[PDB]
Amino acid sequence: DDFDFLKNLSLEELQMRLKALDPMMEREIEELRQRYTAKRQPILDAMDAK
Amino acid sequence: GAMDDFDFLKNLSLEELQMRLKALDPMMEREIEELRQRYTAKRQPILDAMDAK
Repeated sequence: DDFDFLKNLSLEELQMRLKALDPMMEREIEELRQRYTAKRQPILDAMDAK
Repeated sequence: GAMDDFDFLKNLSLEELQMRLKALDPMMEREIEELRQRYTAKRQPILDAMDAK
């Protein structure tokens, strides 16, 4: 925040910026899921290895 | 890394491995919830700018 800059921008530009946050968030969420896949697989494998 | 992690896990009991497994998803979801809140905050100055026109 950042408002002091954003307030000077057109509505179209603000619309574009707000929209850009969605795929950005989704990328972060996917990376998080992938991080947990890396934790989950070896636990499952360890269980199946006994 | 991955090899050291598997080496560690293979020495745990089945009971502790199952506990660790079931703990993963709730933990993941906590992190995702916190993430979504952070983005709510990121949107706010843009939302306010739109509304200050």
